[PDB]
Amino acid sequence: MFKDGSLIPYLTAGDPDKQSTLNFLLALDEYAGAIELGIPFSDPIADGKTIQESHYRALKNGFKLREAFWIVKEFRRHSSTPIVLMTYYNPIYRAGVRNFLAEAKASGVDGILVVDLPVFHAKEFTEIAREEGIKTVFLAAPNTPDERLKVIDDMTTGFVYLVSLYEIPKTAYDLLRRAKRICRNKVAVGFGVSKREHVVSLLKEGANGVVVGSALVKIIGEKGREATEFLKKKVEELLGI
Repeated sequence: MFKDGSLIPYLTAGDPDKQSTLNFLLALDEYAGAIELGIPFSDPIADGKTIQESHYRALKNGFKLREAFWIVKEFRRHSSTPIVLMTYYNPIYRAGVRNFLAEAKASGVDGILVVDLPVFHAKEFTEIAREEGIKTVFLAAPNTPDERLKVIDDMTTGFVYLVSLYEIPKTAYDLLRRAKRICRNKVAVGFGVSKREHVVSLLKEGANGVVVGSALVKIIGEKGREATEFLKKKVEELLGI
């Protein structure tokens, strides 16, 4: 759902606050092919340390679920860049899948990624997502077998997101190689990129898109509301401008 060779920033909603998040998005938009906006959760057990700490900051500063929809709505007033909402199942489940997907679509969200979606709910979920007009994004880690990658690809309408278990490990490159051999959908990778050579290498190996999350959120946790300029400089470095 994004142009080939795209850089895809990931940011946690409400880190440090909802207004700063919006400011960050508007500043990175000109370099982004797509954007992943993460919804804070008290137990981000599938994320690395840097991202977990961002969820904690956002929640500590008093983030509210609906504020995520506010961010996207406001962003939609200035841009059409594809937005993928990333979230754990508890929030959506506790609010009602249909209700959630509907309001998400209403706000301007294009796709959704449910990190810990129970496998025996995937079918139902994909059904409703389609009905509500929301594209699905599913993730695959290095221990995902070829057979499962195929199933995931068949249920995916947005893109397949490849992530690392927790510079770039050979196991991550292996996952990408295998994925490009199986998936008809475009693939984006979130392998913990931090330098220009990472982006060059991953694109050369077939990644349609490269997500940049921890490298950006680390700056935010350090500069807070004043991270804007440093975020642009980091993306610029990764783009090799």
